[PDB]
Amino acid sequence: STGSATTTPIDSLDDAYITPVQIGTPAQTLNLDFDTGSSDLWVFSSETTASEVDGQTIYTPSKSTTAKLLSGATWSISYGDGSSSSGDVYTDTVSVGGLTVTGQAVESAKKVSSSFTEDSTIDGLLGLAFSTLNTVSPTQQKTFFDNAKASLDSPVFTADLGYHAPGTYNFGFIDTTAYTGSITYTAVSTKQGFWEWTSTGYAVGSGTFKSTSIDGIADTGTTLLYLPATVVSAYWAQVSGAKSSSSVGGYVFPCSATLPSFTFGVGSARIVIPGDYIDFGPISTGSSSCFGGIQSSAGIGINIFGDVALKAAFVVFNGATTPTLGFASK
Ligand SMILES: CCOc1cccc(C(=N)N)c1
Ligand SMILES: CCOc1cccc(C(=N)N)c1
Repeated sequence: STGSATTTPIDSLDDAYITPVQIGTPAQTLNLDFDTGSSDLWVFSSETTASEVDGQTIYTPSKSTTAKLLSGATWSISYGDGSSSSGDVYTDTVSVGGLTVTGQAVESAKKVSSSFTEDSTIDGLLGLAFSTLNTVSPTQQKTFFDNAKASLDSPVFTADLGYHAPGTYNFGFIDTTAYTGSITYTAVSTKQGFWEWTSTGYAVGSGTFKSTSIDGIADTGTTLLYLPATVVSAYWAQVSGAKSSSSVGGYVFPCSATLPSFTFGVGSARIVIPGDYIDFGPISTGSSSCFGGIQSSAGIGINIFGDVALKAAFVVFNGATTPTLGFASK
């Protein structure tokens, strides 16, 4: 089997991407935030505290003839930006882009934190990291990909995120028309539960490539590119007037600037992030200070290749017995 679904930016800055997901019978379609950095599929629901729902589409398990309470199971997750959610668990039929999993754990939110409530465009998260990170207790549950894997034509999914445009998540096949050149594959460590890999270095604009190992995660659920402070300082030094602002929480730059590209290495291959992908717009409405898309990881503890990096590539998440990642230009 295969599946293919379009993923769409939630706003004009590509702050996140939403993908329609069918849950239950008859289907209830919710727009979920596919996260390769977490491993829970959770949704706003008829169980969510009413004051914490503001415009999201909810899953109502009582209206699904295939829903079953997973008795005794609870879940609770944090996103590292201060947000979190928790609740109980059902199993139900879940389909993405024509690919159907029966008995998928659907984690129903009883509580969500404010930044969830405040974003009406995100109806929940669909985790695509390794199932060892799933938070369901006392019986850990498998991700949608883990449940689908054995049925797929090939045990892979691909992320093809658009810059200020829709893109595609495919399951079970590699669309050879969706990228240019060849795909370069690189080793993955699953020891922390992430799609963790080592970039071979970077360049800023037309500058020389610096060969240096940068361990990090391929994370569709993170908006920005978080890299070591040395690398980030080297990038922003090429933007007149850019500075790290403690009050804003990262590097900002004059909105009048033209940003240089940023290249990262995948083995001997190179992925080029155009400068425009690094512009996250005014820090507040009407400001002439703009927020940068490359930020220091110093306060996190791992480097994260978030959407800023991934949207510059066609990315293969190869879930074979020994997982690997592939990157191609597009
Ligand atoms: C406490 C949450 O910490 C992280 C770290 C890295 C990735 C993610 C994620 N969900 N994409 C979350
Ligand atoms: C790692 C993904 O972290 C997310 C994703 C989507 C939304 C939010 C939020 N704060 N409302 C956080």
